[PDB]
Amino acid sequence: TGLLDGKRILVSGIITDSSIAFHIARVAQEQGAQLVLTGFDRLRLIQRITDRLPAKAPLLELDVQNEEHLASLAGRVTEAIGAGNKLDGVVHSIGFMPQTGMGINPFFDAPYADVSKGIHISAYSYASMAKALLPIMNPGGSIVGMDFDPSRAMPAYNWMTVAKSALESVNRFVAREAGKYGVRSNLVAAGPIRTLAMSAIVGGALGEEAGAQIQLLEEGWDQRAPIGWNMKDATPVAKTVCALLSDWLPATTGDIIYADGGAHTQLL
Amino acid sequence: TGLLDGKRILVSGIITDSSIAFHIARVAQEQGAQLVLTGFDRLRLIQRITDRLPAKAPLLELDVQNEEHLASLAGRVTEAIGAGNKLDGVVHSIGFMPQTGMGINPFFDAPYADVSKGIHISAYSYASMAKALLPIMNPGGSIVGMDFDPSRAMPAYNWMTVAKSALESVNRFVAREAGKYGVRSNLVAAGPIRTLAMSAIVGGALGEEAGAQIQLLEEGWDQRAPIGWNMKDATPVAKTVCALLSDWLPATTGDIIYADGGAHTQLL
Amino acid sequence: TGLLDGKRILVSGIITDSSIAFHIARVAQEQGAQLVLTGFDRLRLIQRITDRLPAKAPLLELDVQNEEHLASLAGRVTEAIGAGNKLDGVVHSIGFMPQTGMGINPFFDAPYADVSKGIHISAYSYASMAKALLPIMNPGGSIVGMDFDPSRAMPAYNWMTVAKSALESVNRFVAREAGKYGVRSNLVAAGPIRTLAMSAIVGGALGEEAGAQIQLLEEGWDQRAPIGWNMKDATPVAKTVCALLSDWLPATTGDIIYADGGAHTQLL
Amino acid sequence: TGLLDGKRILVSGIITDSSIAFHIARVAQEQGAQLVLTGFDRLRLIQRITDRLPAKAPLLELDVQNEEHLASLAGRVTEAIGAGNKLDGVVHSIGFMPQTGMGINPFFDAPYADVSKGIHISAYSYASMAKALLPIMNPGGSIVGMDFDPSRAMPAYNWMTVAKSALESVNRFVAREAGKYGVRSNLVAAGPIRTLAMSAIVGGALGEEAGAQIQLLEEGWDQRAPIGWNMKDATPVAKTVCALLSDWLPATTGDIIYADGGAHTQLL
Ligand SMILES: NC(=O)c1ccc[n+]([C@@H]2O[C@H](COP(=O)([O-])OP(=O)(O)OC[C@H]3O[C@@H](n4cnc5c(N)ncnc54)[C@H](O)[C@@H]3O)[C@@H](O)[C@H]2O)c1
Ligand SMILES: NC(=O)c1ccc[n+]([C@@H]2O[C@H](COP(=O)([O-])OP(=O)(O)OC[C@H]3O[C@@H](n4cnc5c(N)ncnc54)[C@H](O)[C@@H]3O)[C@@H](O)[C@H]2O)c1
Ligand SMILES: NC(=O)c1ccc[n+]([C@@H]2O[C@H](COP(=O)([O-])OP(=O)(O)OC[C@H]3O[C@@H](n4cnc5c(N)ncnc54)[C@H](O)[C@@H]3O)[C@@H](O)[C@H]2O)c1
Ligand SMILES: NC(=O)c1ccc[n+]([C@@H]2O[C@H](COP(=O)([O-])OP(=O)(O)OC[C@H]3O[C@@H](n4cnc5c(N)ncnc54)[C@H](O)[C@@H]3O)[C@@H](O)[C@H]2O)c1
Ligand SMILES: Oc1cc(CCc2ccccc2)ccc1Oc1ccc(Cl)cc1Cl
Ligand SMILES: Oc1cc(CCc2ccccc2)ccc1Oc1ccc(Cl)cc1Cl
Ligand SMILES: Oc1cc(CCc2ccccc2)ccc1Oc1ccc(Cl)cc1Cl
Ligand SMILES: Oc1cc(CCc2ccccc2)ccc1Oc1ccc(Cl)cc1Cl
Repeated sequence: TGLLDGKRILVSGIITDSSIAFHIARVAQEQGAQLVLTGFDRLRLIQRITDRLPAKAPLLELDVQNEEHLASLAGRVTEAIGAGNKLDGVVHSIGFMPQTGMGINPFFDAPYADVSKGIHISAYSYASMAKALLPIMNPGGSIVGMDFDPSRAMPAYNWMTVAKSALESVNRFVAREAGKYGVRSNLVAAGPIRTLAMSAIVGGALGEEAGAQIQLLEEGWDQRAPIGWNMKDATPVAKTVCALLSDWLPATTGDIIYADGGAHTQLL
Repeated sequence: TGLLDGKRILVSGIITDSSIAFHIARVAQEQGAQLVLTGFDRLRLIQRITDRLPAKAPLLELDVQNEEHLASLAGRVTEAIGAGNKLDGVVHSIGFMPQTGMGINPFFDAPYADVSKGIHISAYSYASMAKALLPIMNPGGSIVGMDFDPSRAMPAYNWMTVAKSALESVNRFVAREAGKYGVRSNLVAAGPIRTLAMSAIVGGALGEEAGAQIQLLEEGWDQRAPIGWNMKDATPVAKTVCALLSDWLPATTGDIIYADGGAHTQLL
Repeated sequence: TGLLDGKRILVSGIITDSSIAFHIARVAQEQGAQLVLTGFDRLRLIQRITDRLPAKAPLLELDVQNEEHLASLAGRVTEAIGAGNKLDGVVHSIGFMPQTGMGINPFFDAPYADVSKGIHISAYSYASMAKALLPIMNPGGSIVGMDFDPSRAMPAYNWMTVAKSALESVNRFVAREAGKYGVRSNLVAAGPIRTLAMSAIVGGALGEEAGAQIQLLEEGWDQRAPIGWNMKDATPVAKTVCALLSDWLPATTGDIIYADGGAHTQLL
Repeated sequence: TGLLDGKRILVSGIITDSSIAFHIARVAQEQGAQLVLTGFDRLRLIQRITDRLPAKAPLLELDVQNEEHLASLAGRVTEAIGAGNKLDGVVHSIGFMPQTGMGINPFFDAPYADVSKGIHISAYSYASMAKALLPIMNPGGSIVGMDFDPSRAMPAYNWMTVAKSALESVNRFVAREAGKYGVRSNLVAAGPIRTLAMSAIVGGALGEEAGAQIQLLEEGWDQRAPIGWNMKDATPVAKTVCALLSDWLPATTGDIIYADGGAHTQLL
């Protein structure tokens, strides 16, 4: 077997060993994939964690907010996999919001300067990444970002909701350019996963109206999800991501696949 | 490899060699699957066509409108794969509408007796099939019906649109019962495929406001679909179906996957 | 003032004094409207209740399941408002499901014969009514059915969910024919109202997993609804219906307006 | 009559005599409303145009991008309508995008600095405006922004699509705070209107793949809209806005009303 068998996917956004990107990559390799990898500020950290995957694989420094890594990235990657070689898949799995736009901080008190920031990171960078990586992808390719149903408002998620909505729209336009290169572009709207990022929020709000309202929300997934949802286990979202990087969903783009155990399709 | 490797899926709804069910099954076997198969009125016909797949495989007589085939079907199937054996996947891919509810016949002139009929067939039978087949499916299973975005009205499709809307809703409830058995239930909303059924409509309307309005509609997919759509080629929808019968979308149910090349996500 | 000022709307589906149709009609008249009215089996009953509105107004016998009332209805109505006169609005607000397709009865055990029945009533009859009433409506008209978001599955509602999904689709096609006559056609997706019908379900299920699961559901609206929801008070849904029968939403059709206090737009 | 009868709505975003805000205000006054009004850079211009409405009414200077007009606005407005007085409605109808994020300029070449800009204006400012205006609104109030279905990607609209998606999400959260004050918050998703802004795009792209692709798009509305769409006539969108500022849609918030003649509900 080998779903991603001798395919070449740069997975981005790893920063610990239950980061979503991570279990994507793990499952990716269990699966013949052959990965490049990007990381943010503390490379050495990421670097340390990456060292834990089945097989070894290159890591390059990507601060989505500055165009020299943007401008160089396809050079570097082709360096990483050898000139006369092309990307088969790309995994966007970054995302970020100033503490002031989330959890308990009131919605109206987040200042555009910080909103601008996490949009920049969570939404726009899906496009910048696609701009730079597409010139080196093969026909039949696949780009995949990570999504959280921004479709209906909920507590705490606040402005990130707003930036995931932007995301969904950007993904749509990305799929128009992706089309020219023969390339698919989609998001996976994951149910909640226990993650560095998940606990930045769940932590940075603790004892207010929050270690609660969001608590309900949480149990709200497993209750609603006909086949259940286990926030502890990332692999189902990673398999879902793999499915889109594969060739087995050839006819789908500009689109969102919901890996949340059916929750979003259920009212209770 | 072998995406459906030694899995056991009853595929229903085959009636020619570019029926959707067919290319599902083909790709299914190319893929270790091991199929039972059901057919409607002219079994001998279907029987004749089936004979053209990679590997041999059992066919049983299923008129979704009568409960003795419903009542017997799990017996028969377990006969077909051997007592102490269970279904891994089920493919609903039947659907039907009295000529009077479609193409050029005015919308208001279709009588409930005929509407009742094709709903019965197109929508409800997704449930009856799930009722009878679930008691013999394994944890980790997957049911998959076939869908055509009924989300927004269009010309000709008329009442079938209405029955696909019912379908989407039924699929949702099916996924609640499926959940108890560890089972996934989803639809693939295909873009248009050139099919016996497609030409029953496109034929039964020809030269009126129709060999046209629906003509536009048709080219409306390839125009809109960022990675294009080729109505001649069923396999992408079959691969998509396979992906859902696989284990690679573990965390998705009560849901619709759009195999239409991105069209539904695009306005033009 | 007089939002529906000297307009002529046949409101159907009244059967008590907190039926939805009722408060539509009340508010309709408070509002210059001038109503015809239809009723189902016990006319004398409805007849008794109707007698409680601001102004007097004609009532005709409409069993949506038989075409002689269908075939005669525009005659009768024009009789009711005087030849050389035309309908300005129509309010469909009927709907019905055999006890066996709802509350606690398992989903898989409802037989198509009963499903067929309540679809027939809940969904198709929106079309039959539009067929017969449109030939006598004025340009600028407005048809309005009643809807309950069938968009996402929930407990108890079972097959009615399925028939509201059909409804939404039918409304879409109705708006295509409505268009020819200058006529708008839309639904109002109400939040839950305490009603004869609401208690047929809530009653016919009482003490099982139901006086509960649906109980949650209920409080689920007021919790989710940013401006709150009071299941005791029909008038907000009636005002919403009036707004669509008015001229103040001129540019909207094939569409659903959510009168549920924002609930459907909120996750919690 | 007088739908907005002795109500007090600040309408923003006027800049000519077929600006959307304008016909909102016109219809608003035809309707007893009593308006304050805000304008952007050339006040004198707006000032000149405003002078053309039925009744006279105050205008204040609002550059949504600087918090001294934000910080002062409720002072000024209460000055404008007299201390011990409160807003009944608010109309957000601003929106803006750097030429580089739209029409023919490729999607990937728009730089975050300009995206940030028009989001800031088109989306975020719905919140800042709600922050400052809500402390002076009455229970029963109504805020209304302007929307263009960002739901599905299309040509030219490019990043504005992205900012309308943000908008929809922000509106959802706004309706949560609005709820506390008894206040409704919604958008009207208009079909296309011939407007200063519409021609900034249609003009700034002319003879490329655009005076065309967008041309189709345009005729795409009237074709699809069962009751038709006339891009020349703003009033139907203004009436729709009025309906939401009224009291006749009491039970709807966090929501979008489509004034596009049914187009969005139709495929063709
Ligand atoms: N965990 C969940 O329940 C959940 C659910 C749905 C979607 N998501 C999304 O999945 C994605 C991954 O998040 P996660 O849960 O794995 O969080 P995580 O903390 O594991 O990952 C966040 C990643 O974003 C990177 N990042 C932040 N700013 C960056 C920048 N300037 N440039 C490059 N990288 C940057 C971080 O370094 C880190 O690798 C995000 O888009 C998130 O919104 C998470
Ligand atoms: N071809 C397309 O573009 C298209 C697009 C989306 C969805 N679909 C859906 O896919 C499914 C398959 O259709 P297709 O295009 O392959 O058509 P097809 O003619 O190939 O298949 C129709 C099948 O339904 C069966 N059938 C009819 N009545 C039956 C009954 N009473 N009991 C059991 N089987 C019965 C027929 O015998 C036949 O096998 C249908 O649900 C259709 O609505 C088709
Ligand atoms: N109450 C709610 O929370 C709720 C919410 C959303 C939508 N609805 C919908 O509103 C509509 C009205 O229901 P309601 O709550 O006022 O219930 P109700 O009991 O007040 O009204 C039901 C009406 O349907 C009529 N009816 C049944 N079969 C008929 C037939 N064969 N021909 C003609 N009329 C027939 C009944 O006689 C009765 O007047 C229904 O479509 C229902 O689905 C109700
Ligand atoms: N015309 C259409 O077909 C269409 C369709 C749907 C939605 N809309 C939306 O309707 C709204 C109004 O646009 P329109 O067609 O009337 O365009 P318009 O040119 O008439 O209005 C644009 C307004 O935005 C104001 N504006 C720009 N930057 C501002 C800022 N910094 N602060 C305050 N005001 C600022 C302008 O001064 C002007 O009054 C926009 O949100 C637009 O996106 C337009
Ligand atoms: O988009 C995300 C979504 C979740 C789960 C969403 C959630 C579910 C239930 C309650 C609260 C939040 C966690 C982390 C996510 O990513 C974030 C959040 C905040 C920051 Cl600063 C960065 C990233 Cl990646
Ligand atoms: O659901 C279907 C959908 C299509 C393609 C839909 C379509 C696309 C473009 C123009 C017209 C129809 C073809 C066949 C379909 O199935 C049918 C249609 C009619 C009948 Cl009688 C039976 C079946 Cl299975
Ligand atoms: O469509 C409806 C919707 C409701 C409220 C929906 C609901 C909300 C919360 C819990 C359960 C049901 C009540 C009645 C409705 O109409 C019905 C239901 C059953 C029958 Cl037999 C007839 C009618 Cl009109
Ligand atoms: O959101 C809008 C939407 C339209 C109509 C949308 C459209 C329809 C058909 C073809 C192209 C664009 C016009 C103007 C709109 O507002 C804009 C656009 C650009 C700028 Cl710079 C400012 C504003 Cl308010």
